[PDB]
Amino acid sequence: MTYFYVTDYLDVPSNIAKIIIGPLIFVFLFSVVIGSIYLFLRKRQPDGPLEHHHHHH
Repeated sequence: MTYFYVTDYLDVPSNIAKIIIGPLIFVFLFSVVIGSIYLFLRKRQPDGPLEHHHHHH
């Protein structure tokens, strides 16, 4: 009755569909955080070496 296992190699349950997209859902959650977080990333201008480097005033 080992054939069962041998047949498991020729069958991909929906579990692969959750293990396939699931991993991405994680990446999407990471991007979503950096997104709302990015907002605060604009609450500080690049006071790098000397300012100016512009034209208008």
